[PDB]
Amino acid sequence: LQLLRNTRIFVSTVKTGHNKTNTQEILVQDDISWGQAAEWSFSTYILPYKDKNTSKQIVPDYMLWHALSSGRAINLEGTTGAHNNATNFMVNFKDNSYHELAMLHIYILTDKTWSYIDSCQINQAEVNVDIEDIGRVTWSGNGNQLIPLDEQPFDPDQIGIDDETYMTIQGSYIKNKLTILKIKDMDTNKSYDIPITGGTFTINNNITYLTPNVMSRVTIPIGSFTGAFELTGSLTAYLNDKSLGSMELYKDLIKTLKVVNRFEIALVLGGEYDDERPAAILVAKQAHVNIPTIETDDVLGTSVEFKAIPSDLDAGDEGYLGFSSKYTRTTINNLIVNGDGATDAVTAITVKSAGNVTTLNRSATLQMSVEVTPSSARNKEVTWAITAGDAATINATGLLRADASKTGAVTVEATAKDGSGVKGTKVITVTAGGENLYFQ
Amino acid sequence: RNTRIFVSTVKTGHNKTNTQEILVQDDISWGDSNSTDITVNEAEWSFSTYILPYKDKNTSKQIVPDYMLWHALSSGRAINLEGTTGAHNNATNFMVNFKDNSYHELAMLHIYILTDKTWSYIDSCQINQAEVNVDIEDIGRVTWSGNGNQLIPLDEQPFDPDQIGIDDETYMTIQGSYIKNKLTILKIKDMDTNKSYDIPITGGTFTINNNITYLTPNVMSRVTIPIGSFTGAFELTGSLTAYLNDKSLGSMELYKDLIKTLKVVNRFEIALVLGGEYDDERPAAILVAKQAHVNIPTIETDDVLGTSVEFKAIPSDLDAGDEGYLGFSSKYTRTTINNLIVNGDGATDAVTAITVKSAGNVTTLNRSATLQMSVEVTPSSARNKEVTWAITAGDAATINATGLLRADASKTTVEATAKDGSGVKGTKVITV
Ligand SMILES: [Cl-]
Ligand SMILES: [Cl-]
Ligand SMILES: [Cl-]
Ligand SMILES: [Cl-]
Ligand SMILES: [Cl-]
Repeated sequence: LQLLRNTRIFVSTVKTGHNKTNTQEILVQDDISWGQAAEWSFSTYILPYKDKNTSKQIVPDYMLWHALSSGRAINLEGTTGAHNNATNFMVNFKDNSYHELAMLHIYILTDKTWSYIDSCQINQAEVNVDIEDIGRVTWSGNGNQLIPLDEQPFDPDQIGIDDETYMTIQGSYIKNKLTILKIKDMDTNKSYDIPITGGTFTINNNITYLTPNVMSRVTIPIGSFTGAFELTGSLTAYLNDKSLGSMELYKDLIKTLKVVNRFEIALVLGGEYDDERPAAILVAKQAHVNIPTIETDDVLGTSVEFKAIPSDLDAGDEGYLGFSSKYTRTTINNLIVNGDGATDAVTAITVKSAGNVTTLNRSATLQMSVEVTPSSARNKEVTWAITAGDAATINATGLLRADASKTGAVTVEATAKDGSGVKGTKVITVTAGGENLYFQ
Repeated sequence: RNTRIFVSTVKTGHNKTNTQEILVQDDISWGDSNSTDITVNEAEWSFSTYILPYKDKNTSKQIVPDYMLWHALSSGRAINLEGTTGAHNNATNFMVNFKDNSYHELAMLHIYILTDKTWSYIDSCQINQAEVNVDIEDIGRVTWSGNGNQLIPLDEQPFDPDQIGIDDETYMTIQGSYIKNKLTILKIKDMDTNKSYDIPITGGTFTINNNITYLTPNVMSRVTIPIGSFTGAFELTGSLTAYLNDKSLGSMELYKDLIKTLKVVNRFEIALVLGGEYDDERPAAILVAKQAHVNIPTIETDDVLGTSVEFKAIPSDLDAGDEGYLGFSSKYTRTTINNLIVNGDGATDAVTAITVKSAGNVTTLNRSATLQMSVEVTPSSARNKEVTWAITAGDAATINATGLLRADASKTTVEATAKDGSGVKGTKVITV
């Protein structure tokens, strides 16, 4: 028996001196449970919008995203935890190696009565990717204790969401009923866009609470400790020739999965388009992906299980998130490549030769160069290789040297150094040359 | 929490006939899920259960452990499982129809709540709505929503919950009664053409809504108003997601023919079969709507994500209460599902084949001579074996209401169609 009451939830980093910097209202759904270590749970939606004061992309529950991801104090202008800019609101786990993550106090106003949960830790965020309910997040955690309050700890109307912001938030839902699991083998650069109809992904901190009231002579400086950071997903896809685009894509994906288990993935809630639209993205640069029944095409769709893995034990790079009300294919690609929608990734490389010559005599040298698109790209540097032929070699600085005796076509390849995997090529043919050579 | 919910038609004299335990899935809210509106302006409950059909030990009849909710949703009369309306059953299936729902107030229930050794009850409840889940991974979940007059705490137990409630033997039977086959089929049929299609459903819901309006209480009437609420328009609708392509239906012919029929046909006889249909006895829950409006707008456009299917069941006439009906069983087959669709009961045999006969087996009717035509209807157990008579691809023959056949003036095939509603036909070719 759950009595449904008019409830308002607020989270704070403080117990006194509450203001709009350290406290925020949380727009919880009808499913909200708490009791008594105290345990709590509630849901919200990923609702990205333009903050009026800063003009930056934000979510109305950013303090929860921060507390899930970091042990430091909030700094939206930084590069870790919850952080943002005019292109997107971001979250990363690079600053999560702490016994205790950033502490929150959950204030509950219900039927003119106040209470609060003192000293909370956000253990888990489960994100829904069901096409009919995209971006629902179920938050769960614990608190040291639930305490009734005799009066208002602060003015909820002042501290809470104002009418103007509430209306903006209500129009910020990810409404496009589509999710795409983008999967890329970084060794071959083979990519696939898998439509997702069902499932969830979970960010779990595996927190262990210490049994309180166990008398210690010297106070134990933590009330709990984080466990292994786990970023996983259990999805359902509609995988076949039609859904991927062609029978060759589908056959190539089956071939790839037989020999490749590690991929760079991106789960795009709301899909990706060339015009500015809302989306929430989860990126895992090195994920273990399992699609066992790929060759079985059935009405239940196909199971896709993933486990994001860090590069090193405590790198905190298992994955990261990006949310915006105005994402595009371009800024989603930026997020996937660089970790930020605002940081331009390389999109195209045109290889050029000195004088636009397509031939080169034996023993001569030819300087190659690149025209990298877009010019706003963060890192425009390239690596140089010969991918076809043997009549020339190339320097690390793109100086092509024709062999002194060999002849033939060579394919010069420039590859982006920024993680995009973008390549550009030029064919140069080494020619014999008119030099009057003689037998000595 | 360890909450136990019971529903009853009475406030005293509780027994196993008038009271039953309800196996609620996860809490009963009391604020919730589209309940009643309140007229003459100057409370809501909600919980979920599963459709769990099983054989009752005492009667050997098919039943569900929440039959009193199905009865209260569908009827204003007292419960009578041996009847033909509301919640009713037999050895083949548990059924629900809406033929006895033309009442201001439907059958009242009292919801008793035992939670942490503390009792309370919601006095005088109306079931406004039942929303049934057709998601392949959670088939047959029902979300019930309604209103009551007030929630009242109780100082002592109103009855012994262990005697009134579900016993260990029945509980175990119920726990093995889930519709486990992850498949749903929306069977649609154009009754004019007899063209039928089995559309696989992967998601959605159907809703049975009573549109109840509660009267604002504590309103001074000189003569007491004898109702506290009134039912509105009975609405049976669904919003589904179908897997509709060349391979899902069975062939590209079927898919192309379904697109054709939808462009010119809006009204169909539909059956939503939760759990699928097979030739061996298996559990299933079926919703039938004999006169439904069906809309699949993106049938062509959609290729492989999912196709929206919206339907609205419509009665045959005013106050008929025949918008649709339900049938549940732990042992349904395609044969007894077909009986439910045709006759409203899995136990009532529908016609499956008709062989057209003559006086003997004579085909030599040459000119202006009378010949009595007859039928051999299969199965012999069919309830209604009556047939209508017509002339299909006929040159100069005449047919009456009975089986009499004659061709006048030496001018130079006969078809029997079941009255039953099955649409089964049989023919015979005559010489002339
Ligand atoms: Cl800090
Ligand atoms: Cl972090
Ligand atoms: Cl936390
Ligand atoms: Cl040249
Ligand atoms: Cl030369």
